[PDB]
Amino acid sequence: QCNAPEWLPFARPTQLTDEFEFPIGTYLNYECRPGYSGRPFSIICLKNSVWTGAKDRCRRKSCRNPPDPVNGMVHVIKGIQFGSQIKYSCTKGYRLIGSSSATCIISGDTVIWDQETPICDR
Repeated sequence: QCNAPEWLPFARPTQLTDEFEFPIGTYLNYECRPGYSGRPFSIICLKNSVWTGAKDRCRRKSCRNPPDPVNGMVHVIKGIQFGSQIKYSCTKGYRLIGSSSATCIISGDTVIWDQETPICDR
């Protein structure tokens, strides 16, 4: 019928584990789990045996880059945003003890980099 709405990283519906397909007018329990802001709501197969709108239900928070490297050199591999990663390179031939590569992840109401603080071995 619905042919399984799809896998949503945001949410792990209770019923979807062994069932996956439902009749029109059926409400599914979706929960936003790993820190996403969104207000969970059921997805109901209302249109064309397709779901009401499971899209962007749970939300990613915008990330930041004002912590800056001491040298002034930081590289944006993926982006500044959530799931993205950056380099903190002070020098080519030096070591950075802590988070050389900061990664922005969801804490729940905000997104932070896993960066402890700028570090330069030199």
